[PDB]
Amino acid sequence: DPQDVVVRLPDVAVPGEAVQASARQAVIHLVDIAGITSSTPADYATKNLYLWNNETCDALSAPVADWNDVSTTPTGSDKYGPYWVIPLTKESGCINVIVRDGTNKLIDSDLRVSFSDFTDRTVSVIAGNSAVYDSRADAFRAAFGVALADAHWVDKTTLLWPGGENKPIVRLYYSHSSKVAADSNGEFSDKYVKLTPTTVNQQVSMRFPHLASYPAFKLPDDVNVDELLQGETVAIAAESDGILSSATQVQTAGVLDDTYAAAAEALSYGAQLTDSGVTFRVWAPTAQQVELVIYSADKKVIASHPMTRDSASGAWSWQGGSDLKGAFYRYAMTVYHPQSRKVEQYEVTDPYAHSLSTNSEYSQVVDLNDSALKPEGWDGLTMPHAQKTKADLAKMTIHESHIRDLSAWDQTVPAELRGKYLALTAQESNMVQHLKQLSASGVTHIELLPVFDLATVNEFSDKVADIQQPFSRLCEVNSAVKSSEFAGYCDSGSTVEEVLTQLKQNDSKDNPQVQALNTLVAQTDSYNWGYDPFHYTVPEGSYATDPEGTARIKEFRTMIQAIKQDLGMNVIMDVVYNHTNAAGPTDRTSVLDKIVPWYYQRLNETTGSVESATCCSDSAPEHRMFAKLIADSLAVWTTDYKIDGFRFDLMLYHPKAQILSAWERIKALNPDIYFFGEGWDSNQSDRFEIASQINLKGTGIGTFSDRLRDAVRGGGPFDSGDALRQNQGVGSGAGVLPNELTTLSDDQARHLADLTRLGMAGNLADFVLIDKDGAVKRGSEIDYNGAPGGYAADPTEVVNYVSKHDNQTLWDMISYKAAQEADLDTRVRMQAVSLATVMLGQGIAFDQQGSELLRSKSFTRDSYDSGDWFNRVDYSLQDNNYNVGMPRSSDDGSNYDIIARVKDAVATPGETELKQMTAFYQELTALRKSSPLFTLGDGATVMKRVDFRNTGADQQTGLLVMTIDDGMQAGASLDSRVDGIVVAINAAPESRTLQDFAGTSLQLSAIQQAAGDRSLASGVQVAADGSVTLPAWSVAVLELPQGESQGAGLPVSSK
Ligand SMILES: OC[C@H]1O[C@@H]2O[C@H]3[C@H](O)[C@@H](O)[C@@H](O[C@H]4[C@H](O)[C@@H](O)[C@@H](O[C@H]5[C@H](O)[C@@H](O)[C@@H](O[C@H]6[C@H](O)[C@@H](O)[C@@H](O[C@H]7[C@H](O)[C@@H](O)[C@@H](O[C@H]1[C@H](O)[C@H]2O)O[C@@H]7CO)O[C@@H]6CO)O[C@@H]5CO)O[C@@H]4CO)O[C@@H]3CO
Ligand SMILES: [Ca+2]
Ligand SMILES: [Ca+2]
Ligand SMILES: [Ca+2]
Ligand SMILES: [Ca+2]
Ligand SMILES: [Ca+2]
Repeated sequence: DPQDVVVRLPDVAVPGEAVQASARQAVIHLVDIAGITSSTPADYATKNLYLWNNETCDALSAPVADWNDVSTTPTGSDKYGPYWVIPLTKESGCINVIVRDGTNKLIDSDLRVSFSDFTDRTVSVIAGNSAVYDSRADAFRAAFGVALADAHWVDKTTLLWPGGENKPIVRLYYSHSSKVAADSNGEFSDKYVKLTPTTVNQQVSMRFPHLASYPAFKLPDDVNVDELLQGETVAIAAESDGILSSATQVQTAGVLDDTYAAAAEALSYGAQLTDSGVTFRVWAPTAQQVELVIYSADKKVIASHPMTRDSASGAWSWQGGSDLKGAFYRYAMTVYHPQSRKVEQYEVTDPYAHSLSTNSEYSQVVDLNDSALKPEGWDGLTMPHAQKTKADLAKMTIHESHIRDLSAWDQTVPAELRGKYLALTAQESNMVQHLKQLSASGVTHIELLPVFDLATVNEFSDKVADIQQPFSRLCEVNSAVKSSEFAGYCDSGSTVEEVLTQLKQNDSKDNPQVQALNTLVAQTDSYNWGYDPFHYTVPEGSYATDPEGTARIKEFRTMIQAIKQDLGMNVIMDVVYNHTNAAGPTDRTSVLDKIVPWYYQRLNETTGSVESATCCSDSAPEHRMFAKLIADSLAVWTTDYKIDGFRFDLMLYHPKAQILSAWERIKALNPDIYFFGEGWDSNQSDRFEIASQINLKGTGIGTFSDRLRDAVRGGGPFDSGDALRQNQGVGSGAGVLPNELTTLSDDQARHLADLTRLGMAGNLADFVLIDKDGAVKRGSEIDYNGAPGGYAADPTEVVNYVSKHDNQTLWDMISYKAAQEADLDTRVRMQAVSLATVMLGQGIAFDQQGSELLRSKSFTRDSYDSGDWFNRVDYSLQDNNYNVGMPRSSDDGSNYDIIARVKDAVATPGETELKQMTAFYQELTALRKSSPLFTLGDGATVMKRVDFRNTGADQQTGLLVMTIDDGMQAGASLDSRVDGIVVAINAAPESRTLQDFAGTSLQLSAIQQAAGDRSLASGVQVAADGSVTLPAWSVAVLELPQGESQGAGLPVSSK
C-alpha cells in the first residue's frame, strides 16, 4: 500500500563495545534504549551500581554495602549508554549487581554475572530486563528484534498480543521461506496484514480464558490465512514515525482450529486399508509439502509420493495399491517450525501409526482386522466381568502389573518369554498359576502399566543388557561401566545379577554400592515403567519376541486373550495422553511436534516454550485435533485390542469436556468401557475446567482417591527423613502403637480414622458420619489437607488403594512406621489390615501387583527406572525383595539415615509369611465378592445402607466398625442370605469387645470360619448374648442371617 508508514529499526548503527575489561576487572554496559532514540543528549550522572559480596558471588574488590550510597557512577559513556569498570579480586566466579538510578532499581532482579558464562567479563544490560548479554549488539538486537512469542492468533480475525496495546502501527508480518528480519536498509519489507484494535469476542474468551485479558486486534475479513500459516508469522508494533517498538512470534493453534478443525475432524487418519487399496492421510495444515515415502522391508526407498493437500481441512492424502499392506513408510515434511525459525525438512513416523518397525523408526501399513494378526477365537472374546451397572463397576478389584515385573524373575516361565506379553500364556508357570489363584479368589481386573509404544527402552536387543546376562555384555553395551568403580567385573565371568548379589554383603548408607552399579544397569537394560509415549496406538515392541513389524500385534492380543480367557480377568490399560516424550524439530521421539509444530504441545503464553509440568513435553488436549487423536486412539484399543477400561495418567491436565467427549465416543463403541484417572497438581484451571476429583463429581469418571490412602498408609508422598517414621497411619498403629519418634495425638489419629471410614463408604461428598469430635459432618466437611475430604457422587467414581506403582510399597511404609515391638507376624497383619480398608470398602478396589506377597522395593520411593533388581517380585515365594541394597541415592539419599535405623527391626519375610499374606489377601478379595452389600455402586444407596459404630471423641482408637443394612428401612433385600453385614477392622494391639450388636443373632462369615487358624479373624469370639470379641490386629466380617422374609437388619440412623 502506498500510504503505509514503513516500519524500521532505529536510524542508528548496531552498537559495538565501549570498553573491554582488563585483568582483575569486569565491565557492565547499560544500553540506553530510550536515549538511543536520541533527541535529548542524555545525562547518566544518577545511574549507579549497587555492588555487594555474599557467599554465592564474592569476586568484588571493595564493594560498598551501604544501599544509600549512590557514588558508583559510570566510568564513561557514549551515545549508546554508560558503562562501569569494576575492580575484582579474581577472574573466576561471579559478582552481584543491582543497576540503579538513584536508589530506584532499573532492573528488578538481583543480577548474577558469572565469569564462566562470560569469559571476557564484559556484559551488557537493559533497564526492565533481567537478562545479561555478552555484547551491546546482543542487548541491542534483543530490544530491536524478534523475541519471545506472546502474540496469539486465536481465530481467523483475532490476534491477542500485549505488545500492540495502544500502539499506532500494529501489523502481522509474514514470510513464506525465510525469517522476518530487517533488510539491508534496516526496514521490515516483508508482506504484512494490518491490525486494528478490537474487543475480545465472546467465543474467543470462552475458548481461551487465560488470554481474555490480552489486548485484542482485528484482521480484515479478506485475509488469506492459508498463505500466512505456511511460513513464519511475526506480530510487529511500531510508533508513528515507524520505529519498531517490539516484535514477537505468533502462536497459531487457535486459528488453526478455527480454520481447519471442523473439516479435519470429518476425516480418518493414518494408513487405512480400503476396498480399492490403501489411503494415507496426515494432518499438517502449516506444511509447505508432504511426501509419502515408501520403504522396503530392508528400509530402502521404493517410492515417494507428493501428497494431495485438502484446502478445507489442511490434511494431506494419497491413495495407493493394496499391495502396500505391510509396507514401511514415513512422511517427508517440509514445514516451518517456530522453535528453530527454519523451514525444516525431515521424515517423521505416522502419529496414527498402528504398526512399527524395530524401535519405532518406521511406521507400517497394517489392517488390524486381518485374521493373521489374531489368535484363534479372538473375535468372540468376551468380558469375564460385567461393567454395565454401577453395582457391576463397584465389584472392580484391580491388580496393577508391569510386563517385566510379572515375569523377568520367573524361572518357570520359558526363558524366551520372560519380560514378554506371551509370559501370560505360560500356563504352568508360578506367575500365571498365582494370578489364576488371585482371580479365582476375587481379583477381577489386571491393569497394565504402559504397553503402548514407549520411548525409553531400546528395542534393538543388541543394544540392551539385562541383569540375567553376563557382566561382560553389560560392559559391551554400556561404555560408562569401563570408567566406573565396577570395571573389574567385565572379565569376572559372572552375570550382573550375581555381582549385585555379591555387592549386597557390604552395602550400607556409607557404601551404597548396589545402587551404584544398578544406576549404570538402568541406562541400557530393558526396564522402564514406560510413561514416555512414542506412538499412542501401537503396542510396545520390547515386550514382543519380535519387535520388527506386525508380530507384536498378535502377541499382544494373545496376551489379552489369555488374561480374559485363561485367567478370567478384565484388562485396563494405563494411558499417557497428557504429554509426549519430546518436542521440537530435532529430537528422535518428537513426532507430533515435527508434523504440526506448536499445535499439539501446551506452550507458555509468553515464550512459546513447551511446558514441562507433567515431567516432560506437555500436550494440549484442549486443541481439537489432539482431542480427536486421543479419541481415535482409544477407539483402536477398545475395538481392535478389546481393552475393558482406561486409566489416564495426570488426567487433571485434560479438560473435563475432552475426557467426557472421549468417553461418549468410546461408549458408542462399547457401552461398558470404564474411564478413570489420577490427578493432584494441575495448575491448568486458568485455561479450562480441569478433569479433577471435584469437577468430575456426578460424571461417572473415576478418580484415584488419596484420602483413605494417606490415612491408612500414614503421612504423604513428599515425606522424607524422620517424617517417614513419625507419620504413622491407621494400618501401622497411629495413636495405638506409637514408635519412638512419633508425636501423633489421639485427635490426629481419630482424624485419620474419619478419612478411612469416609473412604470405606466410597468417599462421597454427601455421606453423613460422626467425626473425631462426635460432631455430625458431611463427607465434604472432613478436611483433607485443606481440601474437602469427600468429593464423589457415587462410589464407582472413587478408586481406593494403599499401594501403587509410584511411591513406596505398603510393606516399606509399614517398615518405616512400625514400632520396634511390632514383630514380623504383626507387620504381616498390619499389611492385611491396611488392605482390608480397601478390599472391604464401597469404592472400587485397586492394589499394586505383589501386595499379597509383602512386596518391597528396598525402600525405593520412585522405581520407574530401578530395573529388575528393585522391582523384583519373586513368585517362587522365597522373599519379598526387602533388604536388597540401599535405594537410589539421587531420590532417596536423604532417607538413608532413617532407613539404616529401621531396616533390620525384624527378619525379612520368607515363604511362610508370603503364603500367610496371600491367604489373608485371598480371604479379603473373597469377602469383597461374597455379598452385593459390599459393592452397592450407587451413592444414594450407600447413603441409605452404610453406617459406622465406635465413633466420636471416646471411640476405641483404631477400631473401624462399618454396618451395611439389608433390612426394611433400606429398601429391597439385595442379599437373600443376610439382613445386614458388620465389618470390624481392629487396627490395634488390644483385644476389643463390641456390645453394639448384643442379643442380635450375629455370626461370623462362613469364609472366615473356613479359613480357621489362617483367617484374619482367627480367635474372634461371638458370645451367646451377641457380644463380639476381636483379637488384636484382626479383620472380622459378621452377618445377620436372613429369615423367611427381609428382617429389620442394621438401620442407618438419621443424624
Ligand atoms: O542485608 C542482608 C540481606 O542480604 C541479602 O540481601 C541482598 C539482596 O538480595 C539485594 O536485593 C539487596 O537488598 C537491597 C534491596 O534490593 C533494596 O530494595 C533495599 O531493600 C529495602 C526493601 O525493599 C524493604 O522491604 C526494606 O527491607 C527491610 C525488610 O523488609 C526487613 O524484613 C528487614 O530485612 C531483613 C531481611 O528480611 C533478611 O532476609 C536479611 O536480608 C538479607 C537477605 O537474606 C539477602 O538476600 O536481613 C534484613 C535486615 O538486615 O529489614 C529491611 C530494612 O532494614 O528496606 C530496604 C531499604 O533499605 O535495600 C536492600 C539492601 O539494603 O542487597 C542485599 C544485601 O545488602
Ligand atoms: Ca564481549
Ligand atoms: Ca518402544
Ligand atoms: Ca532402564
Ligand atoms: Ca500455566
Ligand atoms: Ca437381605
